[PDB]
Amino acid sequence: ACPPPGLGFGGEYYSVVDGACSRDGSFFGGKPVLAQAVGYAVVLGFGAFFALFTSFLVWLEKRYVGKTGLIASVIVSQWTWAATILQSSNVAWQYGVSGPFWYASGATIQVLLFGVMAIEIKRKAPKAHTVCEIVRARWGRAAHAVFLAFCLATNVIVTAMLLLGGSAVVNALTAINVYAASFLIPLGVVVYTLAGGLKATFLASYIHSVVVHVVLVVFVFLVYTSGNRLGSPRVVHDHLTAVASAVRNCSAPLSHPDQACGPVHGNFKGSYLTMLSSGGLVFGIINIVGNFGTVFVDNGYWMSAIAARPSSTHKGYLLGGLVWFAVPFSLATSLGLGALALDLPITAAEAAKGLVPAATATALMGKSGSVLLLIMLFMAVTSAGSAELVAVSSLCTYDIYRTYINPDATGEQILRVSRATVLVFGCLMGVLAVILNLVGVSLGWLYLAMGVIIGSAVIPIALLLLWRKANALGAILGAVSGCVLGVTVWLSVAKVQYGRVDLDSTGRNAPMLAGNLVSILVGGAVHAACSLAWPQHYDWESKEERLVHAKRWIIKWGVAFTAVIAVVWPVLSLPAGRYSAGYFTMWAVIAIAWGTVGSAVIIFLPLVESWDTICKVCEGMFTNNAVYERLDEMNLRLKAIMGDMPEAEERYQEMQKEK
Amino acid sequence: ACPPPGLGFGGEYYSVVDGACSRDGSFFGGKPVLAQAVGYAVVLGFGAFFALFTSFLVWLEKRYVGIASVIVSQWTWAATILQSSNVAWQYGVSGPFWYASGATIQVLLFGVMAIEIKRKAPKAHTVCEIVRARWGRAAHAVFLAFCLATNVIVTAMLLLGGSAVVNALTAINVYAASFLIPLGVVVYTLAGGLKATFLASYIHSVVVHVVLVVFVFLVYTSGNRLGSPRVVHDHLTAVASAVRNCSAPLSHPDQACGPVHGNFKGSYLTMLSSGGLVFGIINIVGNFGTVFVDNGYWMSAIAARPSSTHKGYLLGGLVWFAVPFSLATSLGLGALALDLPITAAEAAKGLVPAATATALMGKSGSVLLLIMLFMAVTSAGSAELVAVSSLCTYDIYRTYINPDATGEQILRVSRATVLVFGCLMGVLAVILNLVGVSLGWLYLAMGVIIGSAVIPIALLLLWRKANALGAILGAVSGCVLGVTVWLSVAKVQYGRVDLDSTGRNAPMLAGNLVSILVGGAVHAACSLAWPQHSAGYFTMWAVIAIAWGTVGSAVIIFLPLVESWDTICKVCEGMFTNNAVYERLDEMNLRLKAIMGDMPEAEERYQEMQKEK
Repeated sequence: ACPPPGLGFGGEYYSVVDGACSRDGSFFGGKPVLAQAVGYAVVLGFGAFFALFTSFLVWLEKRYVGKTGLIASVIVSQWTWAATILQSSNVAWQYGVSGPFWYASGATIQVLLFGVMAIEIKRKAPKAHTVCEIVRARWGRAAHAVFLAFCLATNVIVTAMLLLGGSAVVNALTAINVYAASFLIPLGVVVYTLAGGLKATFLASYIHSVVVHVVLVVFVFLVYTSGNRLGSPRVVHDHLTAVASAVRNCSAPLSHPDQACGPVHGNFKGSYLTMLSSGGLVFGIINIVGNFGTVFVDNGYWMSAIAARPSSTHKGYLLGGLVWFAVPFSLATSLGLGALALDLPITAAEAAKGLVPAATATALMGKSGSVLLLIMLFMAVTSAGSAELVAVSSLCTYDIYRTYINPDATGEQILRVSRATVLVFGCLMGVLAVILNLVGVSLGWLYLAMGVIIGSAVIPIALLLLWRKANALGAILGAVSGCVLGVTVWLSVAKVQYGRVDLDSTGRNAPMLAGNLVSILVGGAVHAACSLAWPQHYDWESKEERLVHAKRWIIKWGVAFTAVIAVVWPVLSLPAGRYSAGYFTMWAVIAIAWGTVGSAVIIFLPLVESWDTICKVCEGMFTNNAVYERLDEMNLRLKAIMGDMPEAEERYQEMQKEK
Repeated sequence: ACPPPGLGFGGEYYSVVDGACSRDGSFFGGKPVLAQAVGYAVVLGFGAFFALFTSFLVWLEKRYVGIASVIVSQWTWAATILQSSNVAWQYGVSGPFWYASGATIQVLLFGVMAIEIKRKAPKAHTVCEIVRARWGRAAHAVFLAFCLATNVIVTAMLLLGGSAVVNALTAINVYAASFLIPLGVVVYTLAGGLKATFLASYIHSVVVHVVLVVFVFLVYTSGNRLGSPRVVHDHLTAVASAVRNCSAPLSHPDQACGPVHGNFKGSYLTMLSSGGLVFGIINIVGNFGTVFVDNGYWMSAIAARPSSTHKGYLLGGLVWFAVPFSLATSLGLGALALDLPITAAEAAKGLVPAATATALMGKSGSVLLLIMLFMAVTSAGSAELVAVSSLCTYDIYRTYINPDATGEQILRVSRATVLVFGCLMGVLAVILNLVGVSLGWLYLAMGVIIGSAVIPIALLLLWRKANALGAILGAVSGCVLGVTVWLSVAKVQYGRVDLDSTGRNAPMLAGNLVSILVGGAVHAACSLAWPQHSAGYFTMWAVIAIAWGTVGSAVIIFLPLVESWDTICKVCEGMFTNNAVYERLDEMNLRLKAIMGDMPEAEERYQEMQKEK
């Protein structure tokens, strides 16, 4: 009997050789699950396929036709990319229930912050088109290359993250060359971003939201409610308290030292259910800082804020954070600590590239749901990778070509410059994800190492539009007194704590907490010092009564779902220890309810707010009412010409009554 | 299954009956592979299927509306699919390079021919008219007879190759599949209204080039059975290696096993090969005859439009240089590298590309090959019938039977000739079927009967002196002496004269060269007398073959679409939208507005009617 007592869950992964039936060495090192043909269709024929459908809908709603419920969809479409499905489900594997809660407790605050800066941009700089323009203007000439460099480095980092995770899963599921599946990703995205327009559209975001939010409910209901394997979330409690049980022995070849076994280190008493994880709050602050270099440096978020009117949509985006909270909670608790319950043979190196969801999906459903994950992730990568190409293209066409090459540029000269920039950046990004694959850098290592490179530019940019002193000398003297002084400490703490300096030691948990806290607390502390000595006293020159109301509903009610969700809830949940069978069964119901009162507003509210358009389009796709109205309106004209002319009236009457 | 040592890929091919650890007699040894019903629906139901679809597509163009592909339609017939991957099988890699050596020569010669035929006399409709125009009246029965003989030979080749494949794959009767193909073909050439439309050529090229890539990707890259330039390489060196287990029981002396004469040390990768070289000169001799003595190309050049025509010449020449290489190399190296029994006589009939299609991928493969051949057989046979009709009605009726020609008699005689010739060649393709001879013998005999008078035709349109007596003397002398040499060299040095005893390399090359050179020299002499005035190499080969394939079926399949995007967008509108109704309803509304205005009272009294609504 190879399955030892107390573990009858996973038997398909225990094979017997020469006795003792050594545990499997990995999960995806075996034969491919799906055919190699489908991977080629998904990599190449997905961005193009999602473009002609969008243009078809545009043609329909333009041919026949000519509010605080749809902005909640563009918020989700913007905030979701290939680190909510993958990275949120890795920290759940590593630590437990503290993973998929701290991920959503730091990535939602940045939703609330977005909107305060949207107000300060419609009444302080409504003619920017970028973020460096509200920086050249102001500050000087030297303060236009440091911030341009940081803004472009952020785009590079996010694109590298979305390519390194979109290929490491298609390789595992379809057995394609990870180098061949890496260069081909930034061609479908380029096809999509050049086929259907070039800017953001309120219709594509809705489709992205509905696809993601349907796959979400499928997975959550399969894991918890409907299922003959792991449904009825009482089995999960026993399953994952058996793995952490101290009676289980994990030594010799029963469990390799790179997998999940025995008690978990850093928690209280040893459990995947406690909220007392030291591997918790450490992925707290680190994440929070990381979710400031994306909403305050990346030009995509600024462009989204500019392209949205806040006069009547100041309330909508607060609904874009309370529905997006279910995306990394209902998915990283179902496909997260659902791989722990079934005792999968997942390796730490395999979990760092974003392969935990690809294991639970291929185990619970096999060939019938390993396709759903690909569709979800590749809608999330083709809708977020197309937001970074536009950002860098708009940045280059407005900050290096139209202001340092030829100011006398016509409206036709800058229309192919942008297209060429998109194409060249897409090709160059495919010649960075092949090198990054052969050095061994994964999505997990790069996600945490984002607040050290970028993060010295968060406070200087934030104070650019809040309080009107903003000393120019110090914004560039704090961005370079930050980043380098951050990397120095991050590699020095890693220097004398493990010995050598490499990928496995510089990014464990300790060096990267010291880097993300010294690269943002210095860039903003030394800048404030120079700002109190030579205040420039900017005059903000180089309906107001309605707009001042905007910074009262998002700042007073703004802090009502940032402390209830992140401050009082954890401290109230602390006095629970290991979750009892009746207490975890409430946590699961909260997780399900957030996703059902979740993906039932974004799918239906925009439909009922635009019913007068979907009715008009059908009135014309099927019926022929237009022909009838024209024939009526030209019949009445003959009636008019005939009314005053009396001789023809009698003749027509007799010609008609003889029919 | 008994595998000999060193042959793991050699599986069920080696039999185990009474032990006898040896291969079977033939791949197609009397075991049906395809359903017998599909073959009847392909032989008959395909000629009358590509015609009504073309008429549909052309009817749409005339209801809503009001050059590099023509170099493929007349060439991809049953000579480059059914024999290129026969010389590839017989001599390895050197074959599908010497075979596609006249591919460029053909297209350049045809370009020169067109640019000269427009400039000298742009109203001929035949070459049998110009032959009287320049030379004497008596030089007319010669260059009519040779043209008819060439047409007969090419029709026979395209019928004897398409019957064997359907006899093998579908198990249709070999005699009942030889009298029915030139019935679907004649149905097609009558339903299409004769003529040479450009719409059919594009669809032909599209189907050929979509089947090509499907077959190539199954061999080199996307293959779970055979793929990559190294699995093919080590199978190639394993099939022909120093160790030779196949002497008495294994691989009967007419199969493929053991080093072959010619190729250096029996290596199926070199170029120094007598067999590869001889089918060089012979292929060139044949291609000169099928372009100068044939009449299909003379008629095809009448369409002209020289600039785009020569652009198409170059582009389609590159494309149809690519296509032979890719398909022939793929199928021949699949048949060689993979253990597969082919009789020495079963390759000459053109079944080698049929064996690698039903084994590499199977059932779904076979039908593809079938259509890929049966789209290419009812596209050159119809051209040949149209050519012979145009050559006979304009040359025996218009000038000999009745000098007068009403506009309706021409169509009478044209369709009469097509109908008679489409059936009279079904009995010459069934009488030659039970008497031995297959595609291999005709493809080499074509250079003896034809090509006796090929230089005379070249000098008629191009060279000033061009005496009339030289043409007749050269033609008769070349023909008679070529026949004598062909039937004499097979007696001495080879013993008896038989069907297979005359179709070797030296006896046919001798006949071809004697047929050409003496005729050319005699014509010139009389005209001057009376001037009336390893692993890396194969990897590079595979890479460049795929490169030709990609610079192949990607410039004639998509470029015409973007070139004519306006027309393909105008028809689609006319189709799923009713913009046509609005375009005139609004105009009537504007006219009614025009009549009003000049009438004061009606203008106001009409308004309250709208206000009522």
